[PDB]
Amino acid sequence: MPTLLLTGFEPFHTHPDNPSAQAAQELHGLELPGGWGVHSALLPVEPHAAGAALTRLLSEQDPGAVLLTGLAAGRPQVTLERVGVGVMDFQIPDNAGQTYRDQPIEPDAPAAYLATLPLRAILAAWREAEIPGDISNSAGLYVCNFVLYHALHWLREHGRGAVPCGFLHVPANAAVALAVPADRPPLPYLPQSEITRAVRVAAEAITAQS
Amino acid sequence: MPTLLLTGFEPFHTHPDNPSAQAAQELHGLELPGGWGVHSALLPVEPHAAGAALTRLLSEQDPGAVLLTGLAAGRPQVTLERVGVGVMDFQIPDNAGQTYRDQPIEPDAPAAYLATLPLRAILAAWREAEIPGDISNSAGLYVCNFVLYHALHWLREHGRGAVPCGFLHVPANAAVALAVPADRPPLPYLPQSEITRAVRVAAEAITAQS
Amino acid sequence: MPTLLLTGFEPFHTHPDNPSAQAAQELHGLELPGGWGVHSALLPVEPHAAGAALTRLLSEQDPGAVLLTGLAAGRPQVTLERVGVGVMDFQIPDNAGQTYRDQPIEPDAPAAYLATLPLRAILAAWREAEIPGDISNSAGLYVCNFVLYHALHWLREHGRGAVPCGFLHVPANAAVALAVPADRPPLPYLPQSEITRAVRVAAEAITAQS
Amino acid sequence: MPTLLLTGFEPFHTHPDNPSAQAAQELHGLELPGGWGVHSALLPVEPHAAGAALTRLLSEQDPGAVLLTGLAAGRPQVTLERVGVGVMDFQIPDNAGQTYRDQPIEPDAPAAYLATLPLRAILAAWREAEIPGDISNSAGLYVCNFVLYHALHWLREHGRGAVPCGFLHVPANAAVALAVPADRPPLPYLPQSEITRAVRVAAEAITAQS
Repeated sequence: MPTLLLTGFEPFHTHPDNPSAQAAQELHGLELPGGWGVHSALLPVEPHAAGAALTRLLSEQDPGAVLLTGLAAGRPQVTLERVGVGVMDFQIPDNAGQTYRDQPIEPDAPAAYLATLPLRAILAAWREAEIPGDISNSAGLYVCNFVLYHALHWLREHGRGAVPCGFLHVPANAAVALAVPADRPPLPYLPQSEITRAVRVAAEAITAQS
Repeated sequence: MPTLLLTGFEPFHTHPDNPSAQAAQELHGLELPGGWGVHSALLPVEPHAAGAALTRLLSEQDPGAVLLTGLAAGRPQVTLERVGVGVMDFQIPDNAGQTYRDQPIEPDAPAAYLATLPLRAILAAWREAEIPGDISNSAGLYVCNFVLYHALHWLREHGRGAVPCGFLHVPANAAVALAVPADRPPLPYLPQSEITRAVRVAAEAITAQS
Repeated sequence: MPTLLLTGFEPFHTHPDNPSAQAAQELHGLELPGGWGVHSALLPVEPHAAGAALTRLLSEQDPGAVLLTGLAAGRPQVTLERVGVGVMDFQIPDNAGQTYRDQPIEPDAPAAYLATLPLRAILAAWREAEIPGDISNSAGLYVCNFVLYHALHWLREHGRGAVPCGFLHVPANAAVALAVPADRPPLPYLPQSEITRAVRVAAEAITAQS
Repeated sequence: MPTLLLTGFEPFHTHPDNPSAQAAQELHGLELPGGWGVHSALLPVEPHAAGAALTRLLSEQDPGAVLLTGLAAGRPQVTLERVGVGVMDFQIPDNAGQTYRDQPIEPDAPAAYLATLPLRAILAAWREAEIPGDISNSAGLYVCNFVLYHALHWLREHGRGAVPCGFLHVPANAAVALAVPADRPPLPYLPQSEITRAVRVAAEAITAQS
């Protein structure tokens, strides 16, 4: 019965693909040690619909741990977000064409929530699997940071602050790098098999700790 | 009688110079339009002594606004920190040779404080002065972030949450860039005169807004 | 009578300004030690017209040294080009809207020409003036590299291979950095006064050596 | 009977591994469609021994095409070098602890040689295989560039200028990225399987064109 909720995002901006969606799709139903199972879902790149869908998932799936994933095109290695900040500030439109500027996510809620995943255990599991990675201390202020803040806040407000919950940003895959215009700098990337394996290793470390 | 407290840091790591120290030194005593005066101080690159020195400054000077500055070697343009995070995590030792790993700054305090400077007013004043700049959403977790969190927390706990307070990270100056080893990538830099002028423009925008 | 020919380029692409043009304009007529004078000219960002104009300048001005300058938006520090390659390969159109792909500049001419400026003397003069800088080993294959190859070839073919000749790429100035779209990474930049001073220091080192 | 000579380099600097060595080792003896076979060798990261070993290989194997490979720690994607420059200028010591400063490789030889591989055919084959990549216009001036210049010069001087010959720089693999010190910026990297596959695809495109 213990469920790890794994989310990814749909493609956005000029990206034809989203490696976080591909990773979540491949890992859905994965049996992890200790009776744990992965339940995957895809979130839209739009904060209002994504929050609504994530609230339903958190309520209906009642997960023992939450691993939110997303694309960070430009980063060379998988990273774990240390903190979700309660602000929406979009450098590019979301998939509804909307932008927010210095917008508080919630009136009268914390300025931030620290991720509650076992960060150092994941890093060590990654290194053990020969996967380079690190902790990131800003998730941006786009939809990825939004769902990290949204999940941590919902969990805390429903007395489930003990449920380990965090964010895993993944590099571009080959498809994302190949779609970059010729006049722009080339992107660091990883084969999707590498990205999916990093998300799997992280999922396995989370449930082993929990 | 209204005082803008302006701080910089001493040199650290392999840096022979700190442009934030040079800027604070040059701007000390600057008369600003609203009857405001700059009061400058230099902080050590060590969290305990820096916090102790900053508390004394906040207490003794009772400033109408607080502008903390520091070096961000590698950034190309002046930036304003949006958020101070209540964690110390040092990638390099401080000037006492100490490191911290995932250390909370304060038990039973907020995970973060948002800066209360007029961020968009400063950006606009910078642009008017032909200075490129932006908002940063992570100050790191070294001593610069520490004093941002510390100042915002002290102000809040002493009923002075309304005092605008934030952090301005500055690029390397020429001296910092010239000291980079020949095998390492070259640093973006600005002449100290450009750095100091950006700090001045920001201070002027802060007090104009009050 | 000894003349240092100093060239810059007009604005191109999305750049409103070109710091190499501003530097050449400010330094025109500068008297250097040993009877040397700077003669400046502005070249169009189009290889056919630029080569024609540079040939006329080389023929008519009969310079004792040639310092070609241009913008390298993205580089943090002034650099000296070590080599001009005999190929035109444009990642962006020139100012006539033209592109070239793997195009040899000259049939049956050298694959490249090494710059003949006193590279290490300039670097040392820069460091003496507290200016960070280095040698670059690719000028790109756009119009800047083209005029470097064109000048070195013309000089060699007219028995003037001994005339020191090279290329100085300069960072963005403030105007170039300010015009970058908000969704793109920020550019390293230098105040124009810093750029112009670096070109001046280089010009002074060249003629002092010659 | 037609032989593609494939070379890689031993580990150097602080790198525990060299993905170019791993790729050449795995691909040795590969049968290619046109009756072509890969012959692999590993070169030392030292110009004199590397040149001596490469001359012997060019002489003894008499290859129909030459693919030189090496590590470019920091680049995000495989690249093809357009040009080898006749200069040694080492930012780090070679494996004998030696450095060169502005050193011509050969007196009375061309300043550079353009690579004679079918560059656009390789790029297209890479893209078909979903591998991001590009042409590079500087190989550096370390030992990789040296062997590119050396091979192109030897071939030309022995009447074998028609033999397609060039350089393929590869990103860090996981092992190289994992060995980066914690205080330094993280490296873009690729799994060795991705690197080796890119080298294979390039070799296949070279021999398909002949």
